[PDB]
Amino acid sequence: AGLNTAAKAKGLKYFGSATDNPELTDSAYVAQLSNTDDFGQITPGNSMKWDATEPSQNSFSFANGDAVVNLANKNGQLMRCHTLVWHSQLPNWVSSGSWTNATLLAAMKNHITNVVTHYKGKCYAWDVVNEALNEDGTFRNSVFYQIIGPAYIPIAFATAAAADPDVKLYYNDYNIEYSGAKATAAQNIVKMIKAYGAKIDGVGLQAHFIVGSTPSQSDLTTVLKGYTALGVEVAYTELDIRMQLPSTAAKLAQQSTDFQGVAAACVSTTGCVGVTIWDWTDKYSWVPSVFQGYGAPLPWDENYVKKPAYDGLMAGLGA
Ligand SMILES: O[C@@H]1[C@@H](O)[C@H](O[C@@H]2CO[C@@H](O)[C@H](O)[C@H]2O)OC[C@H]1O
Ligand SMILES: *[C@@H]1O[C@H](CO)[C@@H](O)[C@H](O)[C@H]1NC(C)=O
Repeated sequence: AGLNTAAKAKGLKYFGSATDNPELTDSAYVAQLSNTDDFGQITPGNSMKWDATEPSQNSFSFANGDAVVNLANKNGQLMRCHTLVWHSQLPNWVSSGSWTNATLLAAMKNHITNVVTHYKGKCYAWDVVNEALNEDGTFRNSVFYQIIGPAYIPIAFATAAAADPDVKLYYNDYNIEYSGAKATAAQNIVKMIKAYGAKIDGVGLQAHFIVGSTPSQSDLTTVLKGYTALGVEVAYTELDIRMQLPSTAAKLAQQSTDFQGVAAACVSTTGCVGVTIWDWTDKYSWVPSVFQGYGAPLPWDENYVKKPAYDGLMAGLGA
């Protein structure tokens, strides 16, 4: 019947979508987001981030986060919860602080504990640390890395696990889906967390790809199995395949095969629990405001009509 039914028929836990609170007032949007044939899982695109949930130190704010959880709960959809520690979308107080390791650690741990405890039992997974790597595999020079060093990462995992020992804890990043230094460095994060003694359950592969320049099914698969070999699960967490505009029939058809390989790479890897697309309609994609001249990235168009990429996805899922 749809993406999520197809996914689950192959053994995946879900096919799902991100959304954002402003979109939840659009009734046609909400009807299709709530269609469990297509979507068994939801991620908040913004309202679980640090700026949203801890706008002043020790002053937490959950209304926007909880409204997306309430929508998933209404529909019987799973949640992925995103994200506890990331260099982007920090409030002023974190980025302007004069910190020591001790003071930043305490603020970081308190942020994780509060937000994880709040959502205890409500999330299938947390993206505990997002985008910790540079493209060469070195560590990104965030405030956390500068002040705390590499240990920020396992400490973040340990703190999340203490607060909610049942939820799957993921490391999430982009450009870790194809073979190369960054992917290798992502395997090394997995290793490092466990060497610390901290828990990590999964690797999140963002999968912000480009039409006609998408990793091949064989390399995607090699890379997924490179993670599952380590004793973790994997998921594609923010899949979108942006095209250089203008849209054409030929680019739509390439987009289909590109999405098809992603689905099929996940099916072919035991331990790939699911795919989430980064929203589901071109109308609300984040792409055009970030990647100038690119757009039309998703399986439905801006009028909420299925594109050929929907059929590519179904085909990759063996449906
Ligand atoms: O802010 C982050 C973006 O920088 C990131 O951009 C990536 C650049 O490399 C490209 O090949 C990837 O496709 C593209 O996503 O995406 C995630 C975002 O948070
Ligand atoms: C910060 O403190 C923790 C111990 O709590 C330690 O693991 C880490 O190396 C420290 N980092 C720095 C840069 O001093």
